Amino acid sequence: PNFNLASLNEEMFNVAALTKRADAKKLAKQLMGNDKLADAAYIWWQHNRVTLDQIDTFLKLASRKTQGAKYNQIYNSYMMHLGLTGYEPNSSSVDKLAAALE
Repeated sequence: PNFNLASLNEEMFNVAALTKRADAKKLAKQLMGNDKLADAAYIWWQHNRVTLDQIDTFLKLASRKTQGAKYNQIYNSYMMHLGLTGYEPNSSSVDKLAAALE
């Protein structure tokens, strides 16, 4: 419907409250694979005035050790919305994931 249900779920991610090696990688994993989920996650952190240096050390730890390549992909949704990007000098990759498989 048009109505918008509002609730308080701070026990889903809370990267600013969660700290661990594997425990973190696991939380980020589902947040990097599940789109329908990450959609509410990437927006959740920002809601709590999260910092890139934070979500980065979290997601990155879950992804490769190359400054988290795919980390900026699913996270781009935020950096793009706020328009405050400009951390790294440059980065390249393949846009195959974007293309469908039909």
